[PDB]
Amino acid sequence: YKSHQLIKDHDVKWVDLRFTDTKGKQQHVTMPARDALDDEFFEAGKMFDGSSIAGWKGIEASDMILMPDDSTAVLDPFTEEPTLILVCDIIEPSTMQGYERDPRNIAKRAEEYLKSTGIGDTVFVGPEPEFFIFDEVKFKSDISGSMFKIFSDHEIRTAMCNALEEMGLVVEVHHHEVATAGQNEIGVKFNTLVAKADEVQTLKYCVHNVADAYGKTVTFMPKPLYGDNGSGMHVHMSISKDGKNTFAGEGYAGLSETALYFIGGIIKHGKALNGFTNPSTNSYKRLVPGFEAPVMLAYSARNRSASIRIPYVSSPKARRIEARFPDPAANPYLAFAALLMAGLDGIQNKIHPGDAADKGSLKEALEELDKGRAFLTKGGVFTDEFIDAYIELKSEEEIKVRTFVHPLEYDLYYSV
Amino acid sequence: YKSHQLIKDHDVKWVDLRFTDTKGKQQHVTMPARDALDDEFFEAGKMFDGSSIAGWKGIEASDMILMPDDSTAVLDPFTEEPTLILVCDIIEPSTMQGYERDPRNIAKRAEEYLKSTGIGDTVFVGPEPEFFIFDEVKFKSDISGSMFKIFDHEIRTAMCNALEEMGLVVEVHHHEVATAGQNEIGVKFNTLVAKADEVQTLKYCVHNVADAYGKTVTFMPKPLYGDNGSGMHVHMSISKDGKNTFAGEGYAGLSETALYFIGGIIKHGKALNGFTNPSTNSYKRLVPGFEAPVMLAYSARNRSASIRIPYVSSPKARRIEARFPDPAANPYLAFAALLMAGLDGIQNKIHPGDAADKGSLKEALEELDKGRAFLTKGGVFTDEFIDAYIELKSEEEIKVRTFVHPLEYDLYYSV
Amino acid sequence: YKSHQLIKDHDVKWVDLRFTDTKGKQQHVTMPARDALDDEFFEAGKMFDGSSIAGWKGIEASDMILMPDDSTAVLDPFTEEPTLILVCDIIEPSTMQGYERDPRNIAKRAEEYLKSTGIGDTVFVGPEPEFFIFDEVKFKSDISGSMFKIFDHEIRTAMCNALEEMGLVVEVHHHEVATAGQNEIGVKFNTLVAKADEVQTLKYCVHNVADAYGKTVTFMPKPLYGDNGSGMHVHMSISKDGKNTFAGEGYAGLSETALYFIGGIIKHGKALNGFTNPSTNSYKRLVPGFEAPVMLAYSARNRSASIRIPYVSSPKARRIEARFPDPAANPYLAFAALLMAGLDGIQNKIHPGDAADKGSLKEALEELDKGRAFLTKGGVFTDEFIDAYIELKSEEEIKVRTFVHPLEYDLYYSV
Repeated sequence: YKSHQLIKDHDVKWVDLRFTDTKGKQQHVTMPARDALDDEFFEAGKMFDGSSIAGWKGIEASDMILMPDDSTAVLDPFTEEPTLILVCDIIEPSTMQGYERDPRNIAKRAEEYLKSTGIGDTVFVGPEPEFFIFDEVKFKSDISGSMFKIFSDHEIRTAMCNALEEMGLVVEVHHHEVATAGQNEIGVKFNTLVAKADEVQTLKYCVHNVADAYGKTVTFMPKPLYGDNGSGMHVHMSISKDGKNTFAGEGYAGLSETALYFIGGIIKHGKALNGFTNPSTNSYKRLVPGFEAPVMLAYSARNRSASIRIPYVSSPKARRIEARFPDPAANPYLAFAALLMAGLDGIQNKIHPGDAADKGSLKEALEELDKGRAFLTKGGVFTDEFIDAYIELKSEEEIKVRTFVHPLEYDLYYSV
Repeated sequence: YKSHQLIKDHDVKWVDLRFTDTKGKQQHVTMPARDALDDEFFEAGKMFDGSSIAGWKGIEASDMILMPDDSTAVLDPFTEEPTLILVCDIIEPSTMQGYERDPRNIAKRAEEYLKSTGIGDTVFVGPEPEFFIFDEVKFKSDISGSMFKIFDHEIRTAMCNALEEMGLVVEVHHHEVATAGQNEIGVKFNTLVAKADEVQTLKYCVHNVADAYGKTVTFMPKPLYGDNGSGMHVHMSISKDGKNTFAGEGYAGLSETALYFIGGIIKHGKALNGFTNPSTNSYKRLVPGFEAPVMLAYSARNRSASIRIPYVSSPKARRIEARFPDPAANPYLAFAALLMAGLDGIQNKIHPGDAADKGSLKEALEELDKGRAFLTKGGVFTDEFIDAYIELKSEEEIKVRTFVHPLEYDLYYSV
Repeated sequence: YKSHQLIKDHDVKWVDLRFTDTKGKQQHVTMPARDALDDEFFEAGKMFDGSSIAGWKGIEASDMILMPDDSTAVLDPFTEEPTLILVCDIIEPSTMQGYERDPRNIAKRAEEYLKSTGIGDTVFVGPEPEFFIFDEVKFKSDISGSMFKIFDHEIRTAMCNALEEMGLVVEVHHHEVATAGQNEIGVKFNTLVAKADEVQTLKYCVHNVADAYGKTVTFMPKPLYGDNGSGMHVHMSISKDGKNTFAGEGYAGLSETALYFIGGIIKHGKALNGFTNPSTNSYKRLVPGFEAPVMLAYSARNRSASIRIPYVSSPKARRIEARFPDPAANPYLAFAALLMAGLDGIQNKIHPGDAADKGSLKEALEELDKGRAFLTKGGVFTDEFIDAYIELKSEEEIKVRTFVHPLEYDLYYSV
């Protein structure tokens, strides 16, 4: 196991286990390093009680065990004292199986389903999340009024890149001022589904910590400012079978019929996917015309308004599909799994996407998903027991947002 | 003796002797280390006068001797000068036995009673205390008005370091699992008396470190109205010659002995609140709508039950979990009362019934007054001590019930 | 109708209709006097919607009418414009009868029942309320804390003048009898319903005058911990055809009818607390060592008895004094309950026993729940009304009980 070498070499004192909840926050728990030396730590896990977490309320979650994944062990740079970071999974103490409501388990099941189907052997995915940097921000809500206010450089970007390197990510490019003041994006090398999903969390954590250390503030929300561009997360994806780029082929822009069926499935299930790729009321402020955001539910190689793009590449080895609509708020595991299952359904049904294009709301998306749930449960990757609770959470948030009264209403109607 | 060795190694100057009173506060005294070098110190104790203490008022307390327990000797981390720390018991100068009103003596007598009964050889118990951390707190009471007002790996790791230095075995450090400012620290379980001493030391260490960092820390069962309270789950089991007597076959692998234990605890539960929840604040926590238990029953899955059986990998780890106790309870007395209720259940083979599936301080005191029968069983408790304890606890109930509160002004001032 | 002549004499502009809710607060509405001139105003009342009021949340209360009582017409002293004040009763539009939950209707029904039973003819009642005067008061309750703080002939004469102008008959004015800030004004006795209305008018007058002079006045039973509370002594008597039926030969010159009345009151005292002490604050007053009574007995000299026989110079003035009630009680319901208890005592000839010589709101409510019998007797009270009242008071008690108070911080914060 990899953890033993690090512990012995750097006399680590504390071990920090981490895991993502349903909403996407990375909860963590600390313990001394004494009990991590024996292999029993990796052979039996540690006791845990997750009943208090939002998506896991119920009797079932009253007793659980955390199982570390030694593949992800690293050392913490920020802590003044040596500390070993590990990711973990949730295992049901009764059945020794991955918990139904665990997004990481769902992603692993999706990978296993693809492997069993045999259409390909692995899947490569790379996201491109943007973010915003500000000097100060305030917000408050109360039964007597609501307010939000915003107050607004190689050094900070270099520090961010250094921190990411020290984590162990392969940075490729850093952008700034590309579209509007305060917006930034850091490129990173692609990877397999689960590993990339894990890496996104580390990216967010390190960005937040560095921005705080420098006295600024950083936000990933889809649209913080009304009159400016939104923050997107494009997703590049491809499937590999024994080293062959299954998508690479002869046709429109060199896509194979397999890739075209993938696109067709994505198009067919696009409306339902918004429940996972845009799980916030803010997303649909971004998704509007007159801006860089995509509008038409179509695929293209040149049209900027299409939601699916075929990037140009020098070699067939690099042929990939690009989805534009997702947002940083989306949970990585669930978003990637939903996209993969939609594509696989399209491939299996050989749904022709049609001619290449040339020349909503959260409530609506949830309603569409509730009835379109058929394909997600295919193969036992997703389950209705989980989909229902997810829908309840998002519906509660939507109701809360919708019922409130907003300041613009006073301007529009107070005098009438 | 361990103390001789420690003093010789670290040229200690001062010795601190500590003991818990009836209310649950660690009183202590200090001496120069020069006198402790004589074995006569451990063979004869030191003169003491405890008549001033709340629960010991009377003729007897005017003359007592403190007997140190060398097994607990440790070194103080905080004191600038080297200091030794020891726990002590209270012995009557007339007849060399523990004073009737000493909770540690009561716990030791409970252990002896279990050993003599022979149902088992030893008992293992592990509590899970919980606490809140705040930045600033104010409160005041007077005839003219009353007021109260309330206002991060580094600090948690500092607490863990302090506990390790004092000699405990930390296992995990939770953080804001349920609500902001709530924390808990797991610790390796042990026997009854040792675990009680460990709980005392844990409280002392947490308070000292939180003060040193400029914060404040409290163990009150429910400091805030709108948030969850602070409980203390208690896991326990009985061992006989290395055999987990509770381990067996049946519901969740429980033995009939364990089931009778549950039945006894269920029967005597109402009386136990006088020891496990000895504060008016406890019954603010014990209400519906929160994580606190509500129904007096046992179940392995239903979290609303007051007794639970956590899953374990091996029968060797079979234990029983009680939910209702609170941090305010005196460790010695609470553990002794729970053990006695379980032992009575076993003795009378009281069947607990089907597993569940799908009050006030004055009331608790009244119930205890009538249910005192089992506690005095075997002579571990005495009616004299029970009466003194009930009388002492009555004052706080009366004072709280008779005082006027600000909410009343809001509700009735304009009427 | 007296309203016509009053309006013609003083060119009144507005008429203010007033009524009382279940909790005892006086709600009111206003309208132009132009409308009230025609008799149809008195014949048909005016449409009203009481659905929002606490005790009348039932669906039926969504459509009601107000019947003004010409007997209560008066002119408002305070208003700059001429204003005419009237009291009103709640009538069910469908049945043209008094609404089941109107305290004034309940009192009228009790009077009618007494008259029909033939035991007597009329009841004379004199209450003796008290109040406290302060310079300033502040109070606040929030998730983050709680707080409450408290900080001569002119004013007393002004209050007397205001009462006289509104038409009451002042008798005596006591100030600082035993403690600073406590005052009482005596007023002539009268019949039940009229006296009940007079009490509301007196409260309104006192509040308005205190506000005008810039101080604050409260009727709450117990505002300060270390000082005597405020209570309502109720003198009561029954007259039949001009004869004081209570006068007679016996202990302190009472008749057997009066003795049976007292016996009934003593027997049903526990249930009466639900109406004579409907506030948690009252049970802070009801404690030993202060002005409040303790023993549930009757005596002519023992001050601790809850029932007293005042010494009088003539049989005509023979009366019974009840000491336990408090100002927070709703006058209509309190008087009706006392009358019903006394009537039951007389009807069952319950002997009170020898004269004495030489709880909580929860308990009171649960006891009233069982004591429905003697109240529902005669049909004056209704089980639906009793259930709604108990629901309101229980909700209030729960709110008060399930809360944290500053005294708890001083007691248990470090524990």
